[PDB]
Amino acid sequence: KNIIIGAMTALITPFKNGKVDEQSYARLIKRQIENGIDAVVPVGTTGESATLTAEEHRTCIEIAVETCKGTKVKVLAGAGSNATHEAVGLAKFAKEHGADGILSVAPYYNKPTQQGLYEHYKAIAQSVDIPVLLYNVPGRTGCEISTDTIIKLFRDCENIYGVKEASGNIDKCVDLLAHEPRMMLISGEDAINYPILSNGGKGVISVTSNLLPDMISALTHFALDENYKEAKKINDELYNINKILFCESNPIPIKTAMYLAGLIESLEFRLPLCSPSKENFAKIEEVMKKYKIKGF
Amino acid sequence: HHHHHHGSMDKNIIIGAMTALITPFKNGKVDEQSYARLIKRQIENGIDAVVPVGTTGESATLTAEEHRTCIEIAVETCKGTKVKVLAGAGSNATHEAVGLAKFAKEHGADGILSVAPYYNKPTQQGLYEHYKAIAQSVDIPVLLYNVPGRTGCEISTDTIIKLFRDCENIYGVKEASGNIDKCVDLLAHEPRMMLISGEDAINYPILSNGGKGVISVTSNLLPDMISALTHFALDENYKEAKKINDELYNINKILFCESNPIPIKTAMYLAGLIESLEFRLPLCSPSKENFAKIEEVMKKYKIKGF
Amino acid sequence: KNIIIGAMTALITPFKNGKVDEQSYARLIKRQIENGIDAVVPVGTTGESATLTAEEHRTCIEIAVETCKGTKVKVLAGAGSNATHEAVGLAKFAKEHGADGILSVAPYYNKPTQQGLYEHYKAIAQSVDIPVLLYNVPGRTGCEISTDTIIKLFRDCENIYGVKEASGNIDKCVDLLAHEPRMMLISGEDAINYPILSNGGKGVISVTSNLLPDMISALTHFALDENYKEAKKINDELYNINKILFCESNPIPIKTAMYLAGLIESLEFRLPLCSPSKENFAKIEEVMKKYKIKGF
Amino acid sequence: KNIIIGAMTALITPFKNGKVDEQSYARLIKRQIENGIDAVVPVGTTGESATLTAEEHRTCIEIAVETCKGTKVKVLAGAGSNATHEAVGLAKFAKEHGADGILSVAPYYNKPTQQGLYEHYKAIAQSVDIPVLLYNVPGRTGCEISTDTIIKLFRDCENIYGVKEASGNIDKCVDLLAHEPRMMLISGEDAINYPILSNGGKGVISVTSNLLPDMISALTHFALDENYKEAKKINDELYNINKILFCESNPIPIKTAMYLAGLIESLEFRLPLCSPSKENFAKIEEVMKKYKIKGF
Ligand SMILES: NCCCC[C@@](N)(CC[C@](N)(CCCCN)C(=O)O)C(=O)O
Ligand SMILES: NCCCC[C@@](N)(CC[C@](N)(CCCCN)C(=O)O)C(=O)O
Repeated sequence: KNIIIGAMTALITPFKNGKVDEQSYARLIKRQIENGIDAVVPVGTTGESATLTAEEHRTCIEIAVETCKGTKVKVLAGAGSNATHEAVGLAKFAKEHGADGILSVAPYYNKPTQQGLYEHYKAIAQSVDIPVLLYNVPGRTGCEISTDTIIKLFRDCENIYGVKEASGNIDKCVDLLAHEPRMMLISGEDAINYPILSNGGKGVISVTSNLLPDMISALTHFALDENYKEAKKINDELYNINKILFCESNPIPIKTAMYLAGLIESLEFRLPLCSPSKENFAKIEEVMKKYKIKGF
Repeated sequence: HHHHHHGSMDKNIIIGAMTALITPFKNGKVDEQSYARLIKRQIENGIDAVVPVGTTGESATLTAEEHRTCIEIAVETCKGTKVKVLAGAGSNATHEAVGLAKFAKEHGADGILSVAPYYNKPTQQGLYEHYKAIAQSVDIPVLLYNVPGRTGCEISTDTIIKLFRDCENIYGVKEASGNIDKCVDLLAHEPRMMLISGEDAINYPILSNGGKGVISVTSNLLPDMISALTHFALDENYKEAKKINDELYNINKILFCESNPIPIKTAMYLAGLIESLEFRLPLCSPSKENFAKIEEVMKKYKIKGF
Repeated sequence: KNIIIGAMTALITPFKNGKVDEQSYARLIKRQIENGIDAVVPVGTTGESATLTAEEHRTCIEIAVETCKGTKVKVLAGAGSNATHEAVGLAKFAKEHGADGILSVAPYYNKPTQQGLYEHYKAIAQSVDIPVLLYNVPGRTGCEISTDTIIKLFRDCENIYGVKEASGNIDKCVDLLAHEPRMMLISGEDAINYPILSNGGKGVISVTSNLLPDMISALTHFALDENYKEAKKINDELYNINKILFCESNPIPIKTAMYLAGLIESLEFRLPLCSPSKENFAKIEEVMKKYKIKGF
Repeated sequence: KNIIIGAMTALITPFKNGKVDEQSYARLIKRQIENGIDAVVPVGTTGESATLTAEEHRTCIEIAVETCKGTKVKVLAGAGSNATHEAVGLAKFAKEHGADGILSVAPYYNKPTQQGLYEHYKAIAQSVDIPVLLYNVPGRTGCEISTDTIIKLFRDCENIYGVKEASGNIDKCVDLLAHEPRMMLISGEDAINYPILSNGGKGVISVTSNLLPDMISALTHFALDENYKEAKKINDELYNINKILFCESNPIPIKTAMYLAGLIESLEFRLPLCSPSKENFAKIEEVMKKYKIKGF
């Protein structure tokens, strides 16, 4: 199985007067590349996929692809949808425009069954010839892709090689790798990056890496090298920032942090997302002071 | 300028018995003739409003144009009747929700249902700005829709009440949260709003506490019974409304043995009201067992034809 | 079926120098009797059953029975336990010492199965010849008596006549009365007293009635006569106090309120229960100022 | 800080004609000692603490202490209660009768506040001079000991040296050891034994070790010696039995499994606990066949 593993960053999408700041986007990706990241995930949840247009979604995948040219860094394009026909079209674009693989979030809102989830992902996997990573985040979607369903998709579909789990369920992470140790389990929750990696997980899709790419990449590579003592040391140091980056719904805190660090020019979201409370803004600023934030 | 005293300034409302319309498919396309036929069946069985392209209508898997087409069919079919059209117009992107509201307004809908943004989990402040933008975009009634099990977020009582008091067009909320405490909270602190049952099994408890209508899944199959229940309750004939609610519990529950609208479309097919049991992925046919369970609960109810 | 229904009070247990204030106990009960209450529940959750000795538990039931003699007010003695042998002994005491019935909470902590709950409650019901009201409160016990189990127990055991629900699950309350309308559904959550009664519930077991017995009494009796407009008005008026009385775990707020009203002489709990926060202490007092509190 | 760590067993309590089978109790403990176990926990949740009398509770601690005398295996006696006066009395007994330390579950059912939990545990720790391990299991108690409270108790009370966590919250376990790395985090959920140990947890209080003490022992010692690959190997191998041992509420499956393995004479519980369903009985049997069960 072709895989995409290692330290990965769920890229924020910087806005400038209600438009994608395409130049800042490429600059932010180069900063990720130059700080040891193994792959970038354009237009995921952290990238405000929901409020980007179809064309903007496609533009950011192209910017990510162009910027990682000449490096080893892969582009795991965000291509999920709660409509299978739409998710299939997004997978096909990502394949045809140079993405190395796709991240495909479990359908949100319409609550498909396990059978429907199976057919949803089978259709996506059959549409392309590049790796496909499932993404389970029941707190956001309202559904869950069961261990059995994930394992069936991994065994039945060539392209499906693992899952990004954001479910606060280390039991499930044992369950998955105990019954299908060949799959690539990817942490989708920064605070528990090390426990997932120490159980045989092979990478992270990180929010924190947007702000501290060197530390997340170092954490991941230590674990992948079975230096669990050094990996845990960074996970412990990062807990305070890992937690505060979710004091409000992601990506509200991480964008606040990127703005406070001078890495984006404006603290701009698209509704229904918004600036955090003044109190949480202040709390984010204070936590940041304990970490060394790389510039450009 | 903006002000905080809209609670008692005349609000156009859409209340009573309402149906979350299923969207029939035929060879992967919207069966538009069946759609209108189903709406006429609702009109002829005492329903007060229809909700095109909501959750039960598989809004998520319809194209933007199909979404718009079904609103137009709903509007056209309800012309000349007493039945209003509460068009599904929500989105988790505010830009998109605003455009959907504007379409519904410009194409004859009487109001819009606007579900809380799903998946991206806005804050209470974000939800406030989201609905303020929508309400300021059109001049037709806006019913908020809270269903946290599907969206991942909840519109708090405080936020709902703030929206009712701050925005002229926001007149109430459709609650699907299994939270009768919240329904007390809402109407005890802002009794002027229209609380709408979004959970068929608890239609009567919500109505008996001052709720003013239902947006029903069961009404797809049994429109006469849901409309009778609602009108009894609105007339304070709580004995007769509760009697129907209790009788409807078995079908009300089985219609969610799998994720709505999978069972209701199954039931509509078994009753001969739609010609094919067709969904759009990721939605699909139910299991055998649940198919049999739905068929078997249906045997207890008298299903009106066309 | 012999039943105990109507407006009922989960009595607080006042302490005085670490011992049960037996005179204040009787005085509080008389206050309930004189303000329209139909039954009292001695030594339930609100009475801090967990920290009373067997002798204090038994002493408090005797005080309730003695105080309601010659009145229309019944004693629904708290007699549950997570050990069936203990619950049987507790039921037998209440019967042999004049209680009109028993409330028996579902076993807490040890999480019996539905079969276990059935055998647990059958043993209790067969041990006595007085009514047995089940008590479902999953947030506290960690278990739930399913609708099927409650209905089976109601149909299989003569003396089991209903259930006190504290589960915030109005769907379940429809479920219960739609499929077994003969049972007595009792509200165990003050804020939703009216919704449960308006659906055919026949009483409440109230925390708020400790402080405002006349108001919970009028609410219940209005509703039982299908004067739903008057009952809903009191339920709506009571929401603020009904909610603040759970700003910390009951009975911490209600005992605080009883102390603030001068109805008990000490704000004394037994550990692990404790005084509320000073902030919540002030919040309870402010909510109370909006309500008409009867004296002795 | 005096500590009790390593591989520990929450001992089942076998019954014989409605009484504690005291001879089987000692033999089962002797089996644990002979398979590398570091300590035994008499009369915990798995030992049906809720339905034993005070004298049976006291008898089993004495049997545990006597049987581990002359060996290096310690006795961490179950001594919790939801009444602080009771929890102090049980702690005092355990010290006074030779236990090496006490496990004290968070008060169940009465839902103390964090302030109440602090005062509850402070009272327990001050009553004895032996180590005190907190036990957090919110699914059973209805309350949670917050990370702040655990750390505060650890820092303020000499005897409180850690916590046994049964909360399916690996985030909280990172939180605990990142902010207070000196405490002893003990796994209370067998399926996630390895992830908790690999993050710096120092032991387990196991249900599975009742049946497979050699495997749970090896798992813990592999991890404590930083052979994470071998510890993960047994954890993955043990998942099926770890999961099936909770298909019904613990200790219903483990006692069933011990009976099916011929390690106890009867499949006897105390109500409200009961035999499993025939289906789950069959499921436990089936899963067991894949594992090598040590005899006597
Ligand atoms: N990420 C780029 C496109 C965003 C589209 C959408 N906001 C909603 C997707 C949709 N299926 C659109 C249906 C249009 C009719 N309401 C949905 O709203 O569920 C999403 O995928 O979250
Ligand atoms: N209700 C009046 C007496 C209170 C008894 C007890 N505190 C403890 C009940 C008990 N079964 C006692 C077991 C003794 C061994 N720990 C329990 O704690 O589970 C409770 O039921 O909450």
